[PDB]
Amino acid sequence: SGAIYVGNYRVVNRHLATHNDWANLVWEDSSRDLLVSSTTAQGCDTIARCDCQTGVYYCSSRRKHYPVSFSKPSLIFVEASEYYPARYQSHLMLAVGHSEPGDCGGILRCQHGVVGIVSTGGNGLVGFADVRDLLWLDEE
Ligand SMILES: CCNC(=O)c1cccc(NC(=O)N2CCC[C@H](C(N)=O)C2)c1
Ligand SMILES: [Zn+2]
Repeated sequence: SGAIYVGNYRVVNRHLATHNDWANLVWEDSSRDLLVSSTTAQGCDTIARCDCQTGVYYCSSRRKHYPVSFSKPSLIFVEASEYYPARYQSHLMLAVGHSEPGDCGGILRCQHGVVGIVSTGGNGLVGFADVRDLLWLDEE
């Protein structure tokens, strides 16, 4: 679990969105595994606007933050799960790191701010849904 709290937005994995998120919906995209809802309180996270390929992510199944090198956002085949059929997910970045299904939502960050959230993983792989192209998260 986990979310990004930037301005009056809450960014979560679409597959973990709550009823309150759907009832306060701003934007969602199944192909990216992202959903954004509106918040009453202002958040403290800031979004990175850069092309970093190194950063640090939070892994809840280890209670640890790990440094990682990650691929550029791209269209990656993701195996079938209880949340989606096997399909191509867009704007996904892969890295070597520990992950389990419940680690989705953990933040990936670089020197410029939040880069994305954990969205997939494998045997020693972790994948992150990028948010750096979502420029509207910085305003309204
Ligand atoms: C080969 C064994 N797999 C793992 O150890 C493992 C390790 C970490 C995660 C996963 N599951 C995973 O990526 N998703 C489940 C939730 C929905 C995600 C999506 N965005 O479509 C995809 C499997
Ligand atoms: Zn950066």
